[PDB]
Amino acid sequence: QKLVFFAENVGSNKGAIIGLMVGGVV
Amino acid sequence: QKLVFFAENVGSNKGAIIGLMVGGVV
Amino acid sequence: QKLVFFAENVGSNKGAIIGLMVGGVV
Amino acid sequence: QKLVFFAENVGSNKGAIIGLMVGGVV
Amino acid sequence: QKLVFFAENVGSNKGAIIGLMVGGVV
Amino acid sequence: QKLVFFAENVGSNKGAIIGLMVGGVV
Amino acid sequence: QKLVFFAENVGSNKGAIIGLMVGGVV
Amino acid sequence: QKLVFFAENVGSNKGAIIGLMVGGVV
Amino acid sequence: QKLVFFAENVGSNKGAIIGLMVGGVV
Amino acid sequence: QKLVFFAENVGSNKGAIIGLMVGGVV
Amino acid sequence: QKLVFFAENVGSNKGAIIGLMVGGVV
Amino acid sequence: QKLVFFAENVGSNKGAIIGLMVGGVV
Amino acid sequence: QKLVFFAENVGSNKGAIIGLMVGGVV
Amino acid sequence: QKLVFFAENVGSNKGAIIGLMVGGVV
Amino acid sequence: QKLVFFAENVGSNKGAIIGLMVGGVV
Amino acid sequence: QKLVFFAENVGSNKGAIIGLMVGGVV
Amino acid sequence: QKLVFFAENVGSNKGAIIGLMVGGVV
Amino acid sequence: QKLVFFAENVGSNKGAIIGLMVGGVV
Amino acid sequence: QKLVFFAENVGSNKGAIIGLMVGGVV
Amino acid sequence: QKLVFFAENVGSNKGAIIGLMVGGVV
Amino acid sequence: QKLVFFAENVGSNKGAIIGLMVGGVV
Amino acid sequence: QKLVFFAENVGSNKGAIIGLMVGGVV
Amino acid sequence: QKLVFFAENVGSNKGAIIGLMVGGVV
Amino acid sequence: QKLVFFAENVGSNKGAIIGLMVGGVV
Amino acid sequence: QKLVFFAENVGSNKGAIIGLMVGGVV
Amino acid sequence: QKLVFFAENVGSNKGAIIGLMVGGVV
Amino acid sequence: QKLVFFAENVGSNKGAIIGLMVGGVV
Repeated sequence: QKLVFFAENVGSNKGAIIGLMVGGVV
Repeated sequence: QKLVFFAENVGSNKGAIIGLMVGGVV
Repeated sequence: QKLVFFAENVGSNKGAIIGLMVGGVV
Repeated sequence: QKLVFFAENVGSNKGAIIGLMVGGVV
Repeated sequence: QKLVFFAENVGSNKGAIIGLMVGGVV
Repeated sequence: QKLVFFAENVGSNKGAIIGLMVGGVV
Repeated sequence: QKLVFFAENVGSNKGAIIGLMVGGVV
Repeated sequence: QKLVFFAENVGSNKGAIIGLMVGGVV
Repeated sequence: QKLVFFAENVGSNKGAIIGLMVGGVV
Repeated sequence: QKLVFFAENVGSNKGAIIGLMVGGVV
Repeated sequence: QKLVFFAENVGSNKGAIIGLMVGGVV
Repeated sequence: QKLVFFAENVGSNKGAIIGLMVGGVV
Repeated sequence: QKLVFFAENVGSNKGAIIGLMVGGVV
Repeated sequence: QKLVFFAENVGSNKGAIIGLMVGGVV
Repeated sequence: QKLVFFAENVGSNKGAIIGLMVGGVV
Repeated sequence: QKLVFFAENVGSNKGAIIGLMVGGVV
Repeated sequence: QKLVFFAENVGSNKGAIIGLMVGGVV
Repeated sequence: QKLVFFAENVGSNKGAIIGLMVGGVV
Repeated sequence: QKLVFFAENVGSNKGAIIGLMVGGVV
Repeated sequence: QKLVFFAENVGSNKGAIIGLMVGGVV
Repeated sequence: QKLVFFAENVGSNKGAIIGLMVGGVV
Repeated sequence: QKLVFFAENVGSNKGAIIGLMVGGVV
Repeated sequence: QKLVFFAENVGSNKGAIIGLMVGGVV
Repeated sequence: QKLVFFAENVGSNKGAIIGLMVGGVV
Repeated sequence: QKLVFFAENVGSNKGAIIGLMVGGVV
Repeated sequence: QKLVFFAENVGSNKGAIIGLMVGGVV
Repeated sequence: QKLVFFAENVGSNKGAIIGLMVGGVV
C-alpha cells in the first residue's frame, strides 16, 4: 500500500549493496 | 498504491547495487 | 496508482545498478 | 495512473543500468 | 494516464542502459 | 501495508551490506 | 503491517553488515 | 504487526555485524 | 506482534556483533 | 494440439489480470 | 498437447491475478 | 503433455494471486 | 507430463497467495 | 512426471500463503 | 516423479502459512 | 521419487505454520 | 525416496508450528 | 530413504511446537 | 559485432530447445 | 562484441534444453 | 565483450538442462 | 568481460542440471 | 570480469546437479 | 573479478550435488 | 575477488554433496 | 578476497558430505 | 580474507562428514 525506499551514499569510495524483498501478506 | 523509489550516489568512485522486489499483497 | 522512480549518479567513475520490480496487489 | 521515471548520470565515466517493471494491480 | 519518462546522460564516456515496462492495471 | 526503508552511508571508505526480507503474514 | 528499517553509518572507514528477515505470523 | 529496526554506527573505524530473524508466531 | 530492535555503537574503534533470533510461540 | 482458454468475471467491480504463455515442446 | 486453462471470479469486489507459463519439455 | 489449471474465487471481497511456472523436463 | 493445479477460495474476505514453480527433471 | 497441487480455503476471513518449489532430480 | 500437495483450511479465522521446497536428488 | 504433503486445519481460530525442505540425496 | 508429511490440527484455538528439514544422505 | 512425519493436535487450546532436522549420513 | 550461432542435433529421436538473447551493451 | 554459441547433441534419445541470456554491460 | 558458450551431450539417453544468465556489469 | 561456459556429458544415461547466474558488479 | 565454468560427467549412470550464482561486488 | 568453477565426476554410478553462491563484497 | 572451486569424484559408486556459500565482507 | 575450495573423493564406495559457509567480516 | 578448504578421502569405503562455518569478525 505504501512503498518508500530511501538509499543514498555520499562521500565514499565504494557504494552499498542493498537487497530488499517484500511480499506475502493476506 | 504508492511507489516511491529514492536512490542517489554522490561523490564516490563506485556506485551502489540495489535490488528491490515488492508484490504479494491481498 | 503512483510510480515515482528517482535515481541519479553524480561525481563518480562508475554508475549504479538498480533492479526494481513491483506488482502483485489485489 | 501516474508514471514518473527520473534517471540522470552526470560527471562520470560509465553510466547506470536500470531495470524497472511495474504491473499487476487490481 | 500520465507517462513521464526522464533520462539524460551528460559529461561521460558511456551512456546508460534503461529498461522500463509498465502495464497491468485494472 | 507500510514499507519504510532507510539506509545511508556518509563519510566513509566502504559502504554497507543490507539484506532485508519481509513476508509471511496472515 | 508496518515495516520501519533504519540503518546509517556515519564517520567511519568500513560500513556495517545487516541481515534482517521477518515473517511467519498467523 | 510492527517492525522497528534501529541500527547506527557513528564515529568508528569498523561497523557492526547484526543478524536478526523473527518469525514463528501463532 | 511488536519488534523493537535498538543497537548503536558510538565513539569506538570496533563495532559490535549482535545475533538475535525470536520465534516459536503458540 | 488443443488450446482451451476459459476466463470469466461475473458480479464484481474490477476484472482479472491473466497472463498465459505456452510453448517449447519437442 | 493439451492446454486447459480454467479461471473464474464470481461474487467479489476485486478479481484475481494469474500468471502461468508452461514450456521446456523434450 | 497435459496442462490442467483450475482456479476460482467465489464469495469474497478480494481475489487470489497465483503464479505458476512449469518447464525444464527432459 | 501431467500438470494438475487446483486452487479455490470460497466464503472468505481475502483470497490466497500461491507461488508454484516446477522444473529441473532429467 | 506428476504434478498434483491441491489447495482450498473455505469458511474463513483470511486465505492461506503457499510457496511450493520442486525441481532438481536426475 | 510424484508431486502430491494437499493443503486445506476449513472453519477458521486465519489461514495457514506453508513453505515447501523439494529438490536435490541424484 | 514420492512427494506426499498432507496438512489441514479444521475447527480453529488460527492456522498452522509449516516449513518443509527436502533435498540432498545421492 | 519417500516423503510422507502428515500434520493436522482439529478442535483448537491456535494451530501448530512445524519446522522439518531433511537432506544430507549419500 | 523413508520420511514418515506424523503430528496431530486434537481437543486442545494451543497446538504443539515441533522442530525436526535429519541429515548427515554416509 | 560478431554473431556465431552453432547448433546441431544428430542421431536422436527428439531435437533440442535453444533460447538465446543477446543485447544491452554500451 | 563476440557471440560464440556452441551446442550439439549426438547419439541420444532426447535433446538438451538451453536458455542463455546475455546483456547489461556498460 | 566475449561470449563463449560450450555445451555438448554425447552417448546418452537424456540430454542436459542448462540455464545461463549473465548481465549487470558497470 | 569474459564468458566461458564449459559443460559436457559423455557416456551416461542421464544428463546434468546446470543453473548459472552471474551479474551485479560495479 | 572473468567467468570460467567447468563441469563434466564422464562414465556414469546419472549426471550431476550444479547450482552456481555469483554477484554482489562493488 | 575471477570465477573459476571446477567440477567433474568420472567413473561412478551417481553424480554429485553442488550448490555454490558467492556475493556480498564491498 | 578470487573464486576457485575444486571438486572431483573419481572411482566411486556415489558422488559427494557440497554446499558452499561465501559473502558478507566489507 | 580469496576463495580456495578443495574437495576430492578417490577410491571409495560413498562420497563425502561437505557444508561450508563463510561470511561476516568487517 | 583467505579461505583455504582442504578435504580428501582416499582408499576407503565411506567418505567423511564435514561441517564448517566461519564468520563474526569485526
